[PDB]
Amino acid sequence: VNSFSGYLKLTDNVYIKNADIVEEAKKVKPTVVVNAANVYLKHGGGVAGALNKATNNAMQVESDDYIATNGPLKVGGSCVLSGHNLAKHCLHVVGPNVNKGEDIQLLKSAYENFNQHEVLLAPLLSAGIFGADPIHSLRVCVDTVRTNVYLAVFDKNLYDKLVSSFL
Ligand SMILES: Cc1c(C)n(Cc2ccccc2)c2ncnc(N)c12
Ligand SMILES: [Cl-]
Repeated sequence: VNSFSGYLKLTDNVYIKNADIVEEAKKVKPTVVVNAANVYLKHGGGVAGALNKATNNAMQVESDDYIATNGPLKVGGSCVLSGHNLAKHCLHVVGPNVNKGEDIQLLKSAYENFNQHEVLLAPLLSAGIFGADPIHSLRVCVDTVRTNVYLAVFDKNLYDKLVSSFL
């Protein structure tokens, strides 16, 4: 039993809700919140900009030190950093950005990072400003993630389409 509330159950391990991931994280304080990161951990917009804003830019400060030490992530890769005031940990995961021409096949590799954590609060990878089809992202999530994932979908209209079209 965990404290996530109001989710629709899609499969044995995947749950979904129309919610603002920032507000969900502030309420639940999950062990892991997933950020929709880019390889430079520049948290300018989309989910990343919103999460970073909620940390009063502490996420960006920590991320800049991470990059200065380690260099950029790989597309499809991840790193674990602090969750600041939102969660114990933040798993920064880089899905492919279609608006940069990146290979959508890398979306499966991106979701594989979730399997290193027993329970996660997450957005749909590569959705939103990353330009992928969210219906496809949900399909890849369900077919790749085996650990318990709670998906927050900001847009109510999109949430309804994801549920109604879910096979
Ligand atoms: C700011 C923000 C963004 C861009 N997205 C991704 C997204 C948005 C619209 C359609 C699809 C995906 C979020 N997802 C969850 N919570 C959030 N606060 C956000
Ligand atoms: Cl985004």
